[PDB]
Amino acid sequence: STNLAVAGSHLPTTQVTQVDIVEKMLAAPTDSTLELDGYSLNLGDVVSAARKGRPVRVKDSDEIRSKIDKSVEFLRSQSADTRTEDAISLQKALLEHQLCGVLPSSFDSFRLGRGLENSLPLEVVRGAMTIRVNSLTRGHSAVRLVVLEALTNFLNHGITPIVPLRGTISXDLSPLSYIAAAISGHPDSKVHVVHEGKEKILYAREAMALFNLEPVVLGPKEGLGLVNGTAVSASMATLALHDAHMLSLLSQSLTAMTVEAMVGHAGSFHPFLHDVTRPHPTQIEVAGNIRKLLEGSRFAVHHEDRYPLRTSPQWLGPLVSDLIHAHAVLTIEAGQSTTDNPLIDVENKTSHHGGNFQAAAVANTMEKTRLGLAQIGKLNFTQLTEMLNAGMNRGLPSCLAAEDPSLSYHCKGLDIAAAAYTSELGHLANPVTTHVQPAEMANQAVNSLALISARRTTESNDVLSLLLATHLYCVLQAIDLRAIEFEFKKQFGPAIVSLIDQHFGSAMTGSNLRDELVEKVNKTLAKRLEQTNSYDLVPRWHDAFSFAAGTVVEVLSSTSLSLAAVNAWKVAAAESAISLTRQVRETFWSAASTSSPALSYLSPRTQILYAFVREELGVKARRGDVFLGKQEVTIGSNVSKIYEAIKSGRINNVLLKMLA
Amino acid sequence: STNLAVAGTTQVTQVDIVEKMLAAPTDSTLELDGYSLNLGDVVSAARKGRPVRVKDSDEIRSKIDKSVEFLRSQDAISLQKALLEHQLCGVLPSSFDSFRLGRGLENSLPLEVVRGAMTIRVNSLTRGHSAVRLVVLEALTNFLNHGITPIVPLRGTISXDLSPLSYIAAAISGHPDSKVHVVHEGKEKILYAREAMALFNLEPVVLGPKEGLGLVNGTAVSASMATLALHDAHMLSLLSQSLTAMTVEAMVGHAGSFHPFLHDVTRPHPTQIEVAGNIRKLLEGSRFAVHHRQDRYPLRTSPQWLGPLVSDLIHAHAVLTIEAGQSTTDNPLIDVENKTSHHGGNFQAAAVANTMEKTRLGLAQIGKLNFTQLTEMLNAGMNRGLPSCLAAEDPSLSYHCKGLDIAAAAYTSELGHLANPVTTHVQPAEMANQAVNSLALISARRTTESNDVLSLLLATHLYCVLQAIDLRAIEFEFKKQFGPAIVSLIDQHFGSAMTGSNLRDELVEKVNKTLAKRLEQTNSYDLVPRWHDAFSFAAGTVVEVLSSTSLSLAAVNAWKVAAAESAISLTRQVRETFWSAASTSSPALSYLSPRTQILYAFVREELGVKARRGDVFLGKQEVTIGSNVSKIYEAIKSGRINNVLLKMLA
Amino acid sequence: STNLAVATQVTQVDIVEKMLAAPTDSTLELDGYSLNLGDVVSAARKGRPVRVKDSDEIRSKIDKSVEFLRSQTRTEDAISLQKALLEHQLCGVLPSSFDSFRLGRGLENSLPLEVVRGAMTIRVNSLTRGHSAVRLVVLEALTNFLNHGITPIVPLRGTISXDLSPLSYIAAAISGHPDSKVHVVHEGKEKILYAREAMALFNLEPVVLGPKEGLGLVNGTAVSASMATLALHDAHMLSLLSQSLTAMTVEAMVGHAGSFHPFLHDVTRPHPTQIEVAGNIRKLLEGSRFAVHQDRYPLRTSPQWLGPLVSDLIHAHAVLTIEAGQSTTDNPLIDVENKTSHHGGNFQAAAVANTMEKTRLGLAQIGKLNFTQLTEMLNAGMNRGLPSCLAAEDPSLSYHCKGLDIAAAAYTSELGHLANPVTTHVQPAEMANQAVNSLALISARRTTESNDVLSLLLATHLYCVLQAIDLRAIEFEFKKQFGPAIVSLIDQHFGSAMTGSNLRDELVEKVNKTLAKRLEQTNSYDLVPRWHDAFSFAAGTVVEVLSSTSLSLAAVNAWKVAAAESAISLTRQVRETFWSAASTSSPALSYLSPRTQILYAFVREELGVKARRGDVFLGKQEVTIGSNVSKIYEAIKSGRINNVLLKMLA
Repeated sequence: STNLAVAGSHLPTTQVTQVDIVEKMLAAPTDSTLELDGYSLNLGDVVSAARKGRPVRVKDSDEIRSKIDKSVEFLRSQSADTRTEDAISLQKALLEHQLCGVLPSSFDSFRLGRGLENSLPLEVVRGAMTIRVNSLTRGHSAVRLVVLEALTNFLNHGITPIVPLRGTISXDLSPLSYIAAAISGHPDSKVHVVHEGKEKILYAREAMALFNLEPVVLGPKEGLGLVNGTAVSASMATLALHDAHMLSLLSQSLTAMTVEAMVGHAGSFHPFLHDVTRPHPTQIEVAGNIRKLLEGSRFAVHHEDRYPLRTSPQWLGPLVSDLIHAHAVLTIEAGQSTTDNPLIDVENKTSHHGGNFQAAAVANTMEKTRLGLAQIGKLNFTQLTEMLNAGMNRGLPSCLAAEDPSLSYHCKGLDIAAAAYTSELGHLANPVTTHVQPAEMANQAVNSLALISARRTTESNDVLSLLLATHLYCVLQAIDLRAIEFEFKKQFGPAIVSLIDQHFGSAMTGSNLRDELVEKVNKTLAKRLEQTNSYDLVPRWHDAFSFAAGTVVEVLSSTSLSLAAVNAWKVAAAESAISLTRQVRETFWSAASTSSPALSYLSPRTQILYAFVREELGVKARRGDVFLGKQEVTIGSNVSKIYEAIKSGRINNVLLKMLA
Repeated sequence: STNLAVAGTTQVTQVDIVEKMLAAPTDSTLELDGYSLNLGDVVSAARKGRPVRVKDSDEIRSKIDKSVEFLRSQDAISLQKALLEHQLCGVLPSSFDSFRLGRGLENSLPLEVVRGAMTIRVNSLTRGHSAVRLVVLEALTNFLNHGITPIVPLRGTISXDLSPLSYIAAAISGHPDSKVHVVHEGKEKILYAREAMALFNLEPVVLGPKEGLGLVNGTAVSASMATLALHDAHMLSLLSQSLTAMTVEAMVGHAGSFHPFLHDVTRPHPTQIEVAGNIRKLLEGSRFAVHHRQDRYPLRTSPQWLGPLVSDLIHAHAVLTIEAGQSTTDNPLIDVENKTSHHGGNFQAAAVANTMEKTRLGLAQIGKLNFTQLTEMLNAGMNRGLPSCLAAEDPSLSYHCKGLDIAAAAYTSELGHLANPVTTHVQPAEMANQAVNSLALISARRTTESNDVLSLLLATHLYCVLQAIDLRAIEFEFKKQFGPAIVSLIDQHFGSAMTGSNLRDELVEKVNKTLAKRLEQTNSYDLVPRWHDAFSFAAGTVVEVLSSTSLSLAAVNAWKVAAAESAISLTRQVRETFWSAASTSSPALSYLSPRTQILYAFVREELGVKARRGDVFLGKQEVTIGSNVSKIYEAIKSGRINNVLLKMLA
Repeated sequence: STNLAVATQVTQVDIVEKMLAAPTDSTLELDGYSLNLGDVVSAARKGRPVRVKDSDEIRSKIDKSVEFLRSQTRTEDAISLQKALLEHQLCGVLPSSFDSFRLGRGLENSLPLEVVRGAMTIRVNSLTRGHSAVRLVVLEALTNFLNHGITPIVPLRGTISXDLSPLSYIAAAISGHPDSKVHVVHEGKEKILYAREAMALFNLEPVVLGPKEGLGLVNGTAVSASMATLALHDAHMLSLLSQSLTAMTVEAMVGHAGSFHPFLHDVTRPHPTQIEVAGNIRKLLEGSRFAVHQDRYPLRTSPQWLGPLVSDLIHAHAVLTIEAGQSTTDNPLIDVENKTSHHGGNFQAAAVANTMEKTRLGLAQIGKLNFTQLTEMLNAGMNRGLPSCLAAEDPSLSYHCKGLDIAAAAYTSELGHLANPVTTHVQPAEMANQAVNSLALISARRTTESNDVLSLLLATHLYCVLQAIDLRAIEFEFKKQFGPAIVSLIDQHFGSAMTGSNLRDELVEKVNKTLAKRLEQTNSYDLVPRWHDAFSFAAGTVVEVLSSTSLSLAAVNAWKVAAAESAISLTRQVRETFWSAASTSSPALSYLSPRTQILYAFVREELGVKARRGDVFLGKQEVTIGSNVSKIYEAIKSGRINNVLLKMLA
């Protein structure tokens, strides 16, 4: 509660990092019971309850039952018969106009893989029910414990009411009214449940009778004290932030891995450039994470780069600071705030009329986050597009094609997809909150529009997941293609000297030319090879040594070698390179993923992810159909596997393990 | 082709365009000739299953062969397989263990969009510019005609639309990983392309040289979804105009706002004239709308507000018929007659992206107009005397459309944020080789979402107006009996004291103006408190006009009470006869114009959604308001309401 | 540093107080770490003298960084690169001559003078950290320009905030480039002279950039940081004015000061800034005789609507002080102590653009909140009894603020459009080397415009709330005398017939009740009709309570006329005594809170903007409403209101 790791912070501060936060959340129990006491519920708890079917229950303690009883009792003392009679009517009337959202009318509209689009996702409504119960135990609304238990029972038995997707402007009555109608056994209330194997959608009553549950009878003001609030938009916002954090960390990881695949400089993350010269807390934090992932990497340079890599800390820094600030707002909103009205000050016999149902706080976190998500997207997109450009990837094959670029364009299609996702992310990033309409006959002239904003941010998390799944896929192919490059240099460096000595030397004897010749031939070779990375193997190498031969003509200018002698060497050298490269390739494709040469150069940290995608998810480097003479499983089928691992959360632990 | 009602100026209206479109056959086969296909046809083939095939005529077959031969006379199969290899990179679901109840195929493209895509694709390849053999075109029409639809990724195209079109070209060639959707013996299933071609005795095509590039090349996927989206945008535009007409009715507004002098004569913008005309036409005969004070902007500036959106919709139609029915968006293209190949950029779908951009803004504009009409009508202080939240009984325990008012606002907010342009977010795709790309498909998808959202909003507005006109009918049925009762009770209690004087007509005149003056700002009180309030004020004016009389305060008070009790009594009875008659003999049909009556019947009869009496009053929780609005929403998304709208405006 | 008030614990008021405490006389000494946002504003806008703090540690590490460079036709090839890197950066557009300078126009394509003075200050500050390797004689060149009032004329556009271009126009100026022009005031009368000319006038010597001096000098983001600071500064003022207007509106609306009670914030929704806002407003309302110690969202949800913005601003303050006061945004950067140079990206102004994006959005929300507060107050149907358009005389010939309500709407719409993000429009700059750029200056400019559009809105609100407060004061004075007059007239007309009954008390309670009930729906009538209408209705209840008395209809009518004529008579009287008194002795002073009275006085006395009686009523056309709103606006833009605000809230 006062740990900073479980509660983010406002203002920069170097006392709490995003990983500290992500660690806490992922440490939330899934088996143990979640006990709501109205003040200690944190975001990890909400996620665990909403997505990991964790058991929840109001904390067993008299203090809680006491305040809940003293509040009910207060709004009991306020003919007395008629004002109870009209109280019930007034709730019937509230539930009546509130149950007005659209949802499918039957099952004759449910096609395969379709059907519930206009329905709020199930995890969101479970998240809402958990937050609702938590705030009701504060004794500020005057609703009986047996009602809170009606909710906890639905939660523990897997009963999730079906609520409409649109309709609230987040001052979230309608959504909550559906929840209310479900536990009260409204006749037209349908819910979702998993009955011995398969999942169905029965009426409220019909589903409780399946578990021995009794619809609960409301009572005066018990209805207004239950639908009131903003638990639905807080729930979806929590889930979205949660995923946003993961995308953020996956982005920093992807940046380090891209540094390696690019043989970039780990020097742009040196603490002098951040901790000392531009002390923005999160910039320091981001620089530190990437600097940590790079330690021990034999792929990146450490001491003797384009913006997408060089300016990454100062580019993600501001986004992370906004996410940490959002996290401090959302914990206070989802675990300590009563968003109802009126609010009862029992120990003062008073009722306060205010506006804590105005979810601008939560709408605010979703606006920033959605924009931050577009920024992460631009960054990773540009890092990827540069890595796929042969004129910039510092020597990698044309489109990361393992074999001849003539009949292989491997990632070309993904370069276009990555541009399509980024574009979409941009349009999603415009603000929602500037489109506020004068609702309810001008009584609600200002409204937060939080749930709508959360929905948009949730879609951004989705598109960013496609973009980062595509980036991870590509950066992994690249790393293998570099590993193969390094295995080829290790042997060709010498082969160049052996040939130089074999063909010449006899003519260089007594001259002091062999060192000048070995150094100049290497330089012109590397100079030309850089802008030739899109040539087929055979022509690529005959081209390189043809330019090398031009150097020989100059340094050996006073020798007695014949043009035939040089051309002979040129042919031998190219033949050599060509053969040597085809052998190292076969060696790579013969080795199993567990013994990938790439493992010999990747830092200890980034190796963890390499393995996870190559071994656990079973996505392997692609050789190329036109080479294998067979059409293997599509690129898309493989990206989709990385994508599902992101959306499923399976990747979260491997991220945390490589940054801890 | 030359008909302005089939190919998008006062020489053609949106009604004409919609009429041609809804008149497309869904039974007879559609013969693709490469220059005749219109927007109606595409929809019919995409959504209605209407059979398609390339028009057998030799002239066509000749051009197709002469194109293919031209290429033969300038490895080849290796490049095609290389092309499909990198294009099959979209995200889809791994298996069927992620398919929960009602979910599953979200990252997949809608089946109707793909069928339309194959239809435009084929039509385009019959011009003999691509050089792809007829057998291939038929591989496509077969799939269509047998209900085979390839499962393609929803995202991954910047609409320069190779990726999706590569999923279609991998399905008719039986790619090993290609999946497709098909209805087999009642139920639906998704099985590998070869597995589905077997069950229909179909042969997986073998792509020859450059046939791969000729196939997967162009903007058929975007033009397809864009066409479906425009179609649905037209309907919403006409439904909005209808809602306007009905709203003016439930408001007892002026039909004079749509007089020809205000449009055809003073501000000659074609579509403004057009919209004013449509409404003036739906209002002819109405006893609700005044013919011969003031009306607010949502109704009075309606024509000059929708006019511009309409002109852009019409203009979008001209652009999309040319793009979907008379354009080959491939590259390279072959001249054949001049044995020349050309290199251009017809795959740059900027034309379709533009229609989708302005359409989406127009949909936001419509949403704002109808939302302001609705919210005004639900506002006690502005709805000209209609009951508080459109509650049939006492407003103290019934808030009928209060929630719906908030939902209208939510839908209108959503539409605003959707209206931002998508095309200003172009990225430097493919090593800066595609520095400028259209983003047409993405734009079309956003516009499709607006249509859906505007549909929720319009289904809500319609649910409300119907309830409003029924409430107004009641009021009318009441005034018919209470006008005389007032004069009767006035002659009973008074008149004996007015005898010989000239103040009876002055009294009746001032007591009617006092009531009307008060009843208008009291439409939120419960019945008995309301009437006693109304006559207590009226009592004040009698004290004045009968000032020289010899009446006693007890006398006037006795009249006031009697009058109020008579109003409460009458009102109760009129209400009771309304709920006793079947919607078929609703008093509303005696005041509704003959055209707006059509839509009234459709909803109350065919859809079966009736006026709501209450829930506290009936002592029973009936089908939720949401259940009824959803039925309307479904009638709109299904197209069922289209003919109804056409009958009204035609 | 370590104070928060300068960087829950710290509030916006604390922050604003520190900034306004910045010395505008005392020389501001730059040491590379102490510079704060208040300091920057003082140097940039108040002409405060600047100078590098004399210190051996400061000039030591500067010298040590220059000589580390020197140690590495090669001598002049270092100066040639400098002149080349200056040749291409001097590429923005400005007027080619003073022939295009019309009256009031001329420098639109130019960067604002205060923005460029702030940039030189921030630039000098970061150079004193010995990370760039720029001789002290160069820093002194810039501080001389600052201290002698010489300000380079730089292009408004051209930077994507990686801010080379504008910065190079400054470098050319202190180096005496032949084309470089500057602005300076020469013995009264401002002029634009060539850099050289100007330096002559003050005996200044143009610097001569050595090796790496140019690269170190034009590298960085001091221009963006500068405009952003100037904008955040004004944004803090505006949000405080917003909260003051909220309290004042609560008073004009006779609202409930209960919505700002600690239990509703400090206890139930513990958001730090929400508590803070609720506190400021609660603090402004203490002692008020207008607010009550049943309220729409604009006022009731005020703390939860403003809270989140204020938290963003405070976050932006922490970011900006670190960026402008203690950040080196050059590259490369030298680590003298270790004899190294690092290649990083501290020039990527993302942190700045970030604050400008959030602020622009919050400004839009402050706007919407005050526009809704204003529009409700000008709405006769919702302003709980205030005159039609805040007209001081009959509403039939006076619409006082009907024009301002439309304008407020116009400003609010503009702010909405301005609020969209700028940073999502990044283009692949310079070949592709600058693939990601911050666009900070552009974002800061848009934010500066929002500060200006919101200043128009709040100037309009403030004016209106002040006219409403006076109008409410007169209402209270009226009720003070009218209450007794009602009862007095009741006894005079019918006590003789109430004698021996227990009717008096019920009669007085009812008449008052109906007079209030009705009078709140007629605040748009013209006095004489308004009052006869109220008592006509009252006469209706007299008929009911005194139903058993022997009163004649004439006796009751007489009463009604006498009551109406005296209400009419009283109103005119209380009005005339209001307009006769001077602003210093206004009745509003009796009811206004001791703190809000402070802003009331400032506007009515210092600015001299009095309440308006009406042109038609005074038979004369006085200065226009606009001319007065303008004085309020100029008082806001000049910062003259800042101390007034601080005085109330502190």
